[PDB]
Amino acid sequence: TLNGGITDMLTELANFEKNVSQAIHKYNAYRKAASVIAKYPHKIKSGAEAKKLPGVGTKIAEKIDEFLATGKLRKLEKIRQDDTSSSINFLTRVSGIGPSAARKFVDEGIKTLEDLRKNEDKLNHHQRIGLKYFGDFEKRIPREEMLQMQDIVLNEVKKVDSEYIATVCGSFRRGAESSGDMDVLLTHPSFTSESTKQPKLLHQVVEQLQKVHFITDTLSKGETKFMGVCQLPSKNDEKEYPHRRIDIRLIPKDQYYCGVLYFTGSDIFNKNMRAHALEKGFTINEYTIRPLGVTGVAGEPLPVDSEKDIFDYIQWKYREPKDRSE
DNA sequence: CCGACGTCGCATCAGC
DNA sequence: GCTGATGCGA
DNA sequence: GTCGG
Ligand SMILES: Cc1cn([C@H]2C[C@H](O)[C@@H](COP(=O)(O)NP(=O)(O)OP(=O)(O)O)O2)c(=O)[nH]c1=O
Ligand SMILES: [Mn+2]
Ligand SMILES: [Mn+2]
Ligand code: NA
Ligand code: NA
Repeated sequence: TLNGGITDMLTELANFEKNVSQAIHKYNAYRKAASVIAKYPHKIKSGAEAKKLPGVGTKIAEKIDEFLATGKLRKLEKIRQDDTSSSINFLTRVSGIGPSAARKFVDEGIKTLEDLRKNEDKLNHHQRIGLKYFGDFEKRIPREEMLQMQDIVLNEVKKVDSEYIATVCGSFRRGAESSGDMDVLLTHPSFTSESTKQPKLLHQVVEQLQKVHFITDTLSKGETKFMGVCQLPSKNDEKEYPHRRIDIRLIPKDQYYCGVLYFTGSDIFNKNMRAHALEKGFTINEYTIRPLGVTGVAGEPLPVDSEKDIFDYIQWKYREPKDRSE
């Protein structure tokens, strides 16, 4: 938290450009700058010092100078005073509501948490559940709770088929002391890049986790990805645990390492790694790493037998999951 | 200066 | 219904 | 908004 005030300012600017301006690249420009300043191990004394970092240009340098001299940013101060901005920003915090839906609700006058509650018939399913657990969905999850949830998921998955391998990724695998949610990568021998010898592979798992009342709600559900809600059991007389977000991703067994790399994160780490792969002439997704031909068309999947091999191709020294928290 | 900015899964909709 | 775009999300 | 070419 050496430069917490600065990275907060940039994060807020990033949120504004995303939710209000709907300018996704500005949003990522601020996010990158916030990220690169975050891992910077010096208390930044001036915007020019910060400009030396890759991802910090003139406009941000000027804003960091204003922030360091006053403790505030006049651009952010106005944005806060704007009703439309403050309204749209708030609505996007509800899962299922993006910038588009948030702005549309404001046109109708639906702009508060109470407006949403009286207008439930105007929300889709995802948004309704997002409103339902709006309170719970902003609480963090302590690692102690993540360990409990992990115990249940891995065992419930073992109870359906002993060949299911489940791996908790995301910030948990990065060794975070707390997580925003739980992320589960899933592999079964029947599902490979060649064939899907058994249908409902993800469905059976989800079905099981619902049966024991772990999974309580579903935001979206397909053949390879589940997006929903989970909750820890509470002993007698204790206040219930908050409902938590859970993502489950079924990825082909032979493509485990590309999947586990992607799911481990962080989102910005994946961004910078895949952006570096392009400069190196490769393309990385959750499945394979493919070379780029003379044209720029993805070639055939190069062989991968560890997470490190992916780093080897793009000429990166291996970085442990805890060193990827960007 | 200026094109390019990771990559993909699911829900929802317009168009046929 | 299918296909492709869009919205929102991982 | 930033940056490599
Ligand atoms: C949202 C997002 C997800 N991911 C794939 C990798 C992110 O690290 C990851 C897990 O998603 P998450 O739980 O939404 N993000 P996190 O696990 O790094 O942070 P947290 O635990 O929710 O706070 O999933 C991306 O590659 N880019 C993204 O923008
Ligand atoms: Mn997570
Ligand atoms: Mn997640
Ligand atoms: Na810079
Ligand atoms: Na949202």
